Amino acid sequence: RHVVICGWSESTLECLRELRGSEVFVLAEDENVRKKVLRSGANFVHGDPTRVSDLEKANVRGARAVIVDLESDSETIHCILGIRKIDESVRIIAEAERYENIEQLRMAGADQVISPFVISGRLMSRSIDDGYEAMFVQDVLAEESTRRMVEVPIPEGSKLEGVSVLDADIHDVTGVIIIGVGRGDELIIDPPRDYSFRAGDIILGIGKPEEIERLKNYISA
Amino acid sequence: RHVVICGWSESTLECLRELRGSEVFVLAEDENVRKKVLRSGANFVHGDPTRVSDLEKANVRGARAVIVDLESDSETIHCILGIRKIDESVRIIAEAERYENIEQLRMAGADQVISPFVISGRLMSRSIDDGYEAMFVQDVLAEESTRRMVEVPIPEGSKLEGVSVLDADIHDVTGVIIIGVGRGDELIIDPPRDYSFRAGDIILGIGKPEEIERLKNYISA
Repeated sequence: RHVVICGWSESTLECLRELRGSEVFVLAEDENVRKKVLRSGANFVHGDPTRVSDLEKANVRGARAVIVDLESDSETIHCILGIRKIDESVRIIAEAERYENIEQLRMAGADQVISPFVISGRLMSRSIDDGYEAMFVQDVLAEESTRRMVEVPIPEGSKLEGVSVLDADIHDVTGVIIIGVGRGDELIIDPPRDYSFRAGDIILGIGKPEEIERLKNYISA
Repeated sequence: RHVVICGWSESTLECLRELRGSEVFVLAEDENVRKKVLRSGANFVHGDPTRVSDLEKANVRGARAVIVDLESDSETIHCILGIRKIDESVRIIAEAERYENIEQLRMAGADQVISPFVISGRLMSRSIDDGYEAMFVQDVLAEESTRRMVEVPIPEGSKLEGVSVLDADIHDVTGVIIIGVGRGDELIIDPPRDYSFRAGDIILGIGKPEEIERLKNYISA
């Protein structure tokens, strides 16, 4: 139960924020960050996120998870090869750049890629006539709104346990847009109204925090 | 009716793809790209996307729109200052990095920012326990799926014209998740079931292309 980011980013300052769990460790070369990382509670460790020795000094060993935010795409792969050389077990999340790599990135031992490159390229390609698309993404995702995505754990013998998505009627009862259901690590985006909820599932929906609360209550034991 | 990107990116190769309109012009310093841009039909112009002279040689004048994909964040601002020095009229879309800048970026003359930085940082912060969130984004957005976002123009005196969102019941009829409505450049994410559709509105929803077709047909004149 401890988290490790390795590599600095203009979105670590942000990463580091809503990430205040038991322990957060940061590995970077650029000593310049020293002040910033600490000035946010979390822990700084100075070194090369590709050197094995260093990842170990970064307590990669046993980590709740490890996040790899690096300039180069090859650097990422290396780091990962070095990461699981220590832990065939830790969760790996990596931010990626090229598409051609994503696969390789994963084969290398990565669990989640992210490719915000590929994201932007399309958004803009798509946002020629109107940024309506962009706006949404800009809001739920770029944080410009309070409307956010959520995940909501269906708890042991909830009221919604054993209930069709039609019957559930989450949006009309609560006002959050149900968009997909997680179960045992496969998201079934846009689930059919004949899908029973199984206690242990995870509702991925989108909305505001009343809306989300209301959800939480509705699907409570 | 002509589009101009200025600046190269691993997501221009992708940008350039689904962007094959009347004319696409690309401005960059790195001559290395020459072959690639052309090997995709579009037009290459060699120069500095901050030099006024150059943007003009890049036909920034009169553009259907201009997309600014640049390494530095200051470079972007400059470019934009230089862009509208030629056209207080063109559409500006810019990919951004820092949050602190977004505002300034816009004040500078930008219409849509994009900040895929800030996006990733959160995703991963959020995708510690499960990438369920990430998966979705990875799919509709990172292009890993065929489930995509859409915009759908409500046409003159459609069947849905003058009809409540409740009554519409888009998802149950067509199977696409209605998530927000564009009208005169303000997206009303998650619209209330008491919202009448006004012919000229734009449905922002998410799904597969049958689903989308079906939508198109349903809201046809």
